Amino acid sequence: KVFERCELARTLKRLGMDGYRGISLANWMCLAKWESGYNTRATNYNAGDRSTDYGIFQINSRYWCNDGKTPGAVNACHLSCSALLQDNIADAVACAKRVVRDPQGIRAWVAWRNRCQNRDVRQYVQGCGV
Ligand SMILES: CC(=O)N[C@@H]1[C@@H](O)[C@H](O)[C@@H](CO)O[C@@H]1O
Repeated sequence: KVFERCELARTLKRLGMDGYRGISLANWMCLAKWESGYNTRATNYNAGDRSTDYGIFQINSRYWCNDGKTPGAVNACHLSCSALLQDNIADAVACAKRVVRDPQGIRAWVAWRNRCQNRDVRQYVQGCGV
């Protein structure tokens, strides 16, 4: 599914993402916008290293989920990458929380560094009631 902006903001809030490990909801929204356009079924194959990015946060198979076809990969979220393609984003959120329990935090997604870091991200949650 493709979420509408404020629908996603409230969904993420109910799932406990506002301020998780210090990360504001607006940062999570900025991440989802630029990774996938709020699209839970999005996939991106990385021919360079044979990994694939999955779902609304475009979480990568080399480290975070298992798809069986990524060489020398691990599965730190202990999920099938299929779980990151559901309309219900609970599992994707659990995995995103696992990602940011590691040292880099939200910087684990390079797109966040390029599109959200040191930026005014307040627009992504304006009007959503969060
Ligand atoms: C949290 C996460 O999935 N990070 C991955 C990152 O580790 C990877 O090296 C990069 C390359 O496509 O894609 C994503 O940013």
